[PDB]
Amino acid sequence: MDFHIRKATNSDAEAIQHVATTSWHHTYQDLIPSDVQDDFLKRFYNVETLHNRISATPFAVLEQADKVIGFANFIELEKGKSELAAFYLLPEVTQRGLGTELLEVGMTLFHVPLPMFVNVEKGNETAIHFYKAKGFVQVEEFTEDFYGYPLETIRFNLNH
Amino acid sequence: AMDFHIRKATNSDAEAIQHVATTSWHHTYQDLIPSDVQDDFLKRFYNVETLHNRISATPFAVLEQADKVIGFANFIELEKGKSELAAFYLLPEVTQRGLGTELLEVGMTLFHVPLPMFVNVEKGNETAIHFYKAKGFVQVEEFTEDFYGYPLETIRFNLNH
Repeated sequence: MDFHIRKATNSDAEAIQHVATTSWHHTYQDLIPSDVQDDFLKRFYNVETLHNRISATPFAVLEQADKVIGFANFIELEKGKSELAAFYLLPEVTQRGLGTELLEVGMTLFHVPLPMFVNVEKGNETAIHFYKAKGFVQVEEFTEDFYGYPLETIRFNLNH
Repeated sequence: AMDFHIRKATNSDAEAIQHVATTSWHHTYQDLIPSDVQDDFLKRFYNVETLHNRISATPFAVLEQADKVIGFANFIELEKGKSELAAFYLLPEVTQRGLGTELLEVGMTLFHVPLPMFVNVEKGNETAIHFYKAKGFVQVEEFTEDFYGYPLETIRFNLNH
């Protein structure tokens, strides 16, 4: 089936909320209590906050069958460096080369500078594998206090 | 008066943030806590490596003027759509100029920080207390912190407008 990657608009807020919520509930199921996940999702992925985020910094969406199935948020950090601030696919659309397209095409659309950094929860083996497969390399590792919970995080960069 | 910027912290800012925290601590806690004890806290939470991690993982804003970081704020999540101002420091030299108001308000914008936001303040820090009350913060709790065996009378405030 054909897919398209495109710049996001404010209208995409509900779809982005859904992708993030579905992905969180699936990936964090053994890593973070549900009530904490939902608190974060309600705080950062409510529609109002998403309008502000989408307006402030570049989001790309992956769409297929007229449905947004993935999204990426790129943020410029300082001269010549950027952060992959958010990157999610629905679990149903993984392992099909689409994450690679979202990343590479999103970076083109927004002329994203390299190095680009990403924080990844150390427990998300699927995400760790993906970033390593795309050529990301570890720079730092630390434990985040996330709602009072330890979240072990690996920070990677991509520079080619 | 001069131009100033409020912006997100970067890893490079770690040394300057350490300096602001250290200068502010030594000034405001001078009659309360010995400096060697203050310095142990600063070593634990404001060493450069820990700051790199905190800057990567959590909302950190800096106030910059004449090319120097002169203040910073760190905002952390609480449950139920609440926030905490986990750190809010200005150099003693840049207080009373309207700059803390900007750091707080613009810092909140940059990171989409929701109200209510809570902050803990030492009871005898008349300057900080006046600042929070002036911005419309309201006391909601009172407690004594054990700080390396020293009592620190603390007032907890929040802002919700």
